[PDB]
Amino acid sequence: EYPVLQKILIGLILGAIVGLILGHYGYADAVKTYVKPFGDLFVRLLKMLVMPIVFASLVVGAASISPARLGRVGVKIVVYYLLTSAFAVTLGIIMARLFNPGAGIHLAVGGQQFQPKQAPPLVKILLDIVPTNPFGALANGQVLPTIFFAIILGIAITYLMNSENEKVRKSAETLLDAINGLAEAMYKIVNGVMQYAPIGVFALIAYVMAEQGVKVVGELAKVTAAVYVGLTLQILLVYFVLLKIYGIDPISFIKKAKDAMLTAFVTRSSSGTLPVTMRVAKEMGISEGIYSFTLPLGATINMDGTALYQGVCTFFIANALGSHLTVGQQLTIVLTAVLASIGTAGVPGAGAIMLAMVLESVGLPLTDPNVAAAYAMILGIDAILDMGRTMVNVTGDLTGTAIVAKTE
Amino acid sequence: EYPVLQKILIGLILGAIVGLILGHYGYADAVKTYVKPFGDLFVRLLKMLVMPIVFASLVVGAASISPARLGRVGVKIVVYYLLTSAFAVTLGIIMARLFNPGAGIHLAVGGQQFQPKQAPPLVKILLDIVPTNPFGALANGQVLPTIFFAIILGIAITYLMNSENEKVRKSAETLLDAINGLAEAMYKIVNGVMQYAPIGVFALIAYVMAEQGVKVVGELAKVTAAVYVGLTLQILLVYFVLLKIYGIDPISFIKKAKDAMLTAFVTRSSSGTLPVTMRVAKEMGISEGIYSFTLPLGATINMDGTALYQGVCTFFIANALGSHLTVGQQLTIVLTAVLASIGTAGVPGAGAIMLAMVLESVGLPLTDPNVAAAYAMILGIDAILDMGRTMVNVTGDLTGTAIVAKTE
Amino acid sequence: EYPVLQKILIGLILGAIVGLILGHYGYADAVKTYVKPFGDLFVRLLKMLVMPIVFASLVVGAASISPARLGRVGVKIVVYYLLTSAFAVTLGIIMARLFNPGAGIHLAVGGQQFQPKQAPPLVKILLDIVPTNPFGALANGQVLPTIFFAIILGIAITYLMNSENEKVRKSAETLLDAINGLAEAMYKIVNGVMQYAPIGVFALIAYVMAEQGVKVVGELAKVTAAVYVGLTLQILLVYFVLLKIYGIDPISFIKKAKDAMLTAFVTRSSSGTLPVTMRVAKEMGISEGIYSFTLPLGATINMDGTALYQGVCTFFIANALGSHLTVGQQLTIVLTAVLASIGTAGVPGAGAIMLAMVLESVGLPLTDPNVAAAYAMILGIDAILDMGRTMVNVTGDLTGTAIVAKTE
Ligand SMILES: N[C@@H](CC(=O)O)C(=O)O
Ligand SMILES: N[C@@H](CC(=O)O)C(=O)O
Ligand SMILES: N[C@@H](CC(=O)O)C(=O)O
Ligand code: NA
Ligand code: NA
Ligand code: NA
Ligand code: NA
Ligand code: NA
Ligand code: NA
Repeated sequence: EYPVLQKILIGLILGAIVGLILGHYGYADAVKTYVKPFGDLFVRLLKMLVMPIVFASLVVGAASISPARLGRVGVKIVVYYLLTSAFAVTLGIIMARLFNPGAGIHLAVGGQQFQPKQAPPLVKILLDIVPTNPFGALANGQVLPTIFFAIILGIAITYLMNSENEKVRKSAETLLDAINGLAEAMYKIVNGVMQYAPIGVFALIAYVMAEQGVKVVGELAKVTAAVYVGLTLQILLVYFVLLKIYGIDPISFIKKAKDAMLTAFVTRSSSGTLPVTMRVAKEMGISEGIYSFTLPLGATINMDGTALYQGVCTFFIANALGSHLTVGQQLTIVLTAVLASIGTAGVPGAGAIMLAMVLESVGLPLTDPNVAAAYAMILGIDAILDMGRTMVNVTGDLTGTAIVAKTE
Repeated sequence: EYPVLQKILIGLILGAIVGLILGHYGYADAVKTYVKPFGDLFVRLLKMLVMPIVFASLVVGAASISPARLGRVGVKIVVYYLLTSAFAVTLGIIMARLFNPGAGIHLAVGGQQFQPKQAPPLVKILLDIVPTNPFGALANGQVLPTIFFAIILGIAITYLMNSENEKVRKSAETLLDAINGLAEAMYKIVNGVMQYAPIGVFALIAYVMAEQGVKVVGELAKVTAAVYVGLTLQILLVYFVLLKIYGIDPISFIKKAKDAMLTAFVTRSSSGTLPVTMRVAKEMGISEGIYSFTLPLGATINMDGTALYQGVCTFFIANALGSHLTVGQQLTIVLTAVLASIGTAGVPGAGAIMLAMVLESVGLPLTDPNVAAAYAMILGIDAILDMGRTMVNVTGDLTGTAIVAKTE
Repeated sequence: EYPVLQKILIGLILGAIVGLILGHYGYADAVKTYVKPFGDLFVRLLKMLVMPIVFASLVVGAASISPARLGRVGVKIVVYYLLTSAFAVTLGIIMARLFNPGAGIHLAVGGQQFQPKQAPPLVKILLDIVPTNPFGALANGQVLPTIFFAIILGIAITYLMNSENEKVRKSAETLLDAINGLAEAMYKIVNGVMQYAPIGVFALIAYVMAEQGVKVVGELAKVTAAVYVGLTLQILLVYFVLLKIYGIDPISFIKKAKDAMLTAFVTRSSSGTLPVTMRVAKEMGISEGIYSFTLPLGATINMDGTALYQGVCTFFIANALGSHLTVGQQLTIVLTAVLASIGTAGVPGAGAIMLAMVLESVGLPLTDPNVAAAYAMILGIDAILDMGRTMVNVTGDLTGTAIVAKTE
C-alpha cells in the first residue's frame, strides 16, 4: 500500500524531527541502541546487492556496446568528472569567502591529537586497478578492479559470438544469459529493498540528528550553512545548467533520480547507494553499456560534494588559526582537493579523513596542536556534512551519465 | 563392491574396538599421527560440498516453492525447533536427577582456571544474518548469510519467470538451470564421498576412543551414561513419538536417515554432516523448497543433543559443587540452555564452550576456582559426549524437516 | 600492426641491452621506478587470468574425458615429472663438476645471516589439497585445491549427463556451457594480453639486467654459465630427445611453445605464465582433458630448471666452503633437490629460498656463518638464474603434456 517516494519523505521529515527532539533531551544513546538497528539493516541490505549488481550488469554492458564506444564513453566521462570536481572546490572556496567560518574563534588547544596515515604510491594505486584474482575482487569489496575485469570479460564475450563455431557460439551465449539473469534479478531486489527504505531512512536521520543535530550551533552552524548552500549552488548552477546546455529536462531528472539522492543523503554511502543509482539509470533508459561503467567508476572517482566540503573546511581551519591563504594557495587547494576527492572512499565519513591530505598541501599539518583541536570540531558534526556530500557525490555521477548518454 | 551402510557399521564397531584397545595400552599418540588423518580427509571432503550444495539447492528451493509457503514453513520449523530444544533440556534435567553425576565427589581445586570470551550483542548477531557481500559469504563459510541471500536470490528468479519479456524470461531460466546443475552435481559427489565414509569413520572413532575412551570411568562414566540414555529417550520419547502423531513410519525414517546420523556421530560436526543430511532428505523424497531451507537453518538453530548435554552437565557441576538447584533455578536452566544451544556452533566440541553461558545464569561462574576444576573433568571426555550430541542435533533437523514436509 | 612473436624478440634483445647499459651507469634505481611498472602491468594482466582459466577449463576437461583416462594420464604425468626432475639434478651436478663454481674463492664472512623457515608436515600439505570451501579456493590463489575440486565437478557433470531425467540432463548441460563459456572467454583475453607482452617483456628484463646484470662477473659468472649450459642441455638432451623418441617433431614444438617459454623466462612466474602455457597447449591441439590437468599440476610439481639450479648451487656453496661432497652425498642432493623442486612455489625467486632445504641434507646448514655469506652471493644474481630456471620449468610441463597426449 501507499506510494514509495512519499513514504521516504515522511520518514525523512518525521525522522529528522524525532531525532532532534529525542537527542536534545540527552537520549543520544537510547536512539543509537534502539532506533539505529533499523537504519543499519537498510544499509546492510543494499551493500548486499552492490557486488552482484555491479559485476553482472557490466559484463552485459560491455557485451552489448561497441569497444570503440565504451572507450569513448570513458574519456568523455573522465573529462566530465575531473572538471565537475575542480569547479566544486572553487565553489566551496567562494562559499568560504562569502560566509566566514571560524573567523574570530580561538579554540581549546591540547585537547586532542591526530595521526595522519601515509598514503600509498600513485604507481601502486594505479597498478592495483588490474586484479590478480577476479574471484578475489568479488569475494571482497573492490568495485574498481571488478569494473575492469567485467569490461574485459564482457568484451571477450562479444568476440566469442563472432565465432565460426556453433559449440563456442552457444557456450558464450549461455554464459552471458545467466550473468544477465543475476543482473536482472538484482535490479528486482533493489525495489524490494526500497520497500524497507522508509523505515530505514527514518532510523538513520533519527540517529544522525540525535547524535550530532545538537552540535550544529555557533561557528559550526555557519560552517554548515556554508556547505549546504554551496552544495545547493552545485546542483542548480552546475548540474541543472549542464543538463540544460545538453537538452535534458532538469526537473524530470530529479524525478528519475529521487530515490538515489534520498538514499545517498541518508545512507551517506556513495558505494552503498550504487544499486539504487544504477536502477535509477535503467529507470531513465540509459544503455546498460554506459551506466554500467560510468556509475561504479563515478562512485569512487567523482565526488563534487566531497571536493566542495574539503574546500570550505580548509578555509575553516585557516580562519580559526589566524593567517589567511594566498591567491596562489587558493589554487593549490583546488588541485589537491580534487586529488583528495578522487581518492576518498564511497563510504561514510571518509572525506574528513581525506581532508588531512589537502591540509598539508596548503601548509597546516594535522599534527599541529591547534590545527588538530580545530579539526576535531568539524569531525564533531561530520555526519551532518556527510549527508549533503554523498547526495551531491551521487547526483554528480547520474548527471554525468545522462549527459554522456544523450551524446552517445 | 559391498553394501555401503554395512561398511560404515563395520568401520564403526571395529574402529571403536581398535581405538579403545590401542588407547588403553597408551598408544593415544600413535593413533593421532597415524590413523586420524584418514578420518580428517573424510571430514575435509564433506566440508568441501557444504557451500555449493547449500547455496545452489536453496536458490532452486526458493524459486521452486511459493514465497508465502516458504514463509509458513519457516514459522512452522522455528516453532518446531524451539519446543523440541526446550523439551531436550527438561529431559536432561530429569536424567540429571534420575542419576547423580558428581554425587559425593570432591575435586583437586586450582588445576586449571578458564577464561571469558565475551559474547557479541544479539542485535549485532541478528543484523549479521544479512551479508554485505554475498560472494564474501560463500568465499568464507558463513552458512546463515548464504541462506539469506540464497532465498532472496531464488525468490527474485521466480519474478523474472512471470515477466512479459522473452530475453528476461530465458536468461533467468538459464541462471536457475546452471545453479540447479551445481546443486545436482554436489548430490552426486556426496554419494562418492560416502564411499570413503567407512574408512574415515573407522579412523575417526579410533582416534576419539584412543584419546578419550579410557577416561570414561568412575563419576565421568556416570555422567556419560546420563547423557547417552538421555539422548536415547529424546529419539524414542520425542522423535519416534512426534513422527507417529504426524503419520510417518519411524523405522523407515531411521533407515533413510542412517548415513546422516552416522556421519554426524562420527564427524561430530553438525555442519560437516550437512551435505549427507541434505541428501538423506532428498532420499526420503522431500521437496527442495522445504529441506533446502530447514536443514541448513537447523544445522545451526536446532540442537536438541547440545541442549540435553548442557542440561545434565549443569546438574553435574552443581552436584560436584555441593549445593543443589532450586525449582526456579531449574526453570532458569531451560531458558538459558535454549539460548546456548541455538547460540552453539555446528562445529565439534563447541557446546562445552557454550556450557559456560548456561553456568553463569544459575550462579556458578567458570572463573570460580572449583567450578573450573569441575568443568575440566567434563571437557576431558567431551569427544565421547560430542558424538552423541551431534547425532541427535542432526536427527532433529531431519525429524523436524520430515514433519513440516508431510503437513506441507 | 606487426607479428607478435617478432615483437617479443625485439623487446627482449633491445630490452636486455637497454637494461645492462642503464644499470652499469648507476641508474639501477631509475629503471626500477620508471621502466619496471610497465613490466609489472604485464604480470598483473596475466595473473588476472589464472583462476578462471584453470577452473573453467578443467571442469570442462574433466567432463570431456573418461575418469579412467584422467586417472591414467595422472599416473603417466607424475612418472614423467619425477623422472625428468631427477635427471635435471644429475645434469646440474655434472655441470658443476665440469665447471668449478666457487673453486678458489674465500669470502668475507659474517656480514649477513639467514633465517630458516619451518616447513609444515607432509601430511598437512597433502590433506590441504582437498579444499574445505571451493569458493574460498578460487577467491584466494590456490590452484591445486581448485584443480582437485574442478576434476570432481567435471566428473559429476558427466554422470548428470547420463541421467534418465530431462530436467537434470539440461541443467547439467547449461552449467557445463556457462563454465565452458568462461574458459573460451579467458583464452581470447590471453591473445589480447600477449599483444602487450613485448612492452612488458622489454621492461621486465630492463629491470632484471639493470639490478643484477652488472653483478655477473668473477666466480658468479662461472656459476651463471654452469646453470645456463645445464638448462640448455636439459632442453636438447632431455626434451628434444624424449620428444623425438615419442614422435613429436621437436622443431615445430618449440615453434608452438614460443609464447609460453618467453613469457616464463621474462615473467619468472611458472605460475603467472599458466594462461599463456595453457593456450600454447591448445594451439598444438592437445586435448583439454589432458592439458587442463597436467599443465596446472606441472606449474607446482614439475620444475626441472629449479631442480637443476639447486644442484649447481649446492655445488657452489660446498666449493666455496672448501670440502667436497661424497658420491653418496651427491645422490643425496639428487633426492633432496627433486623433493625441494616439487615443493618450490611457482612464484618468482622461490627456488633460492627452497635451496636451503637441499643444503641441510648434505651437511652445510644456512645458519652457519660462512655458508650464509656465500649463499648471499647466489641470492645476489638470483633473478638472472631465475629467468632460465622458470623457462625450463614450464617447457618440461609442455613436453610432459605433449608426450602424454600422444600416448593417449
Ligand atoms: N559518505 C560519503 C563519504 C565522504 O563524503 O567522504 C560518500 O560516500 O560520498
Ligand atoms: N558436534 C556438535 C558440537 C556441539 O554440539 O557443541 C555439533 O556440531 O552439533
Ligand atoms: N620463478 C621460478 C621460481 C623457482 O625457480 O623456484 C618459477 O616460477 O618456476
Ligand atoms: Na560518487
Ligand atoms: Na572519491
Ligand atoms: Na543441528
Ligand atoms: Na546451534
Ligand atoms: Na613448472
Ligand atoms: Na615446484
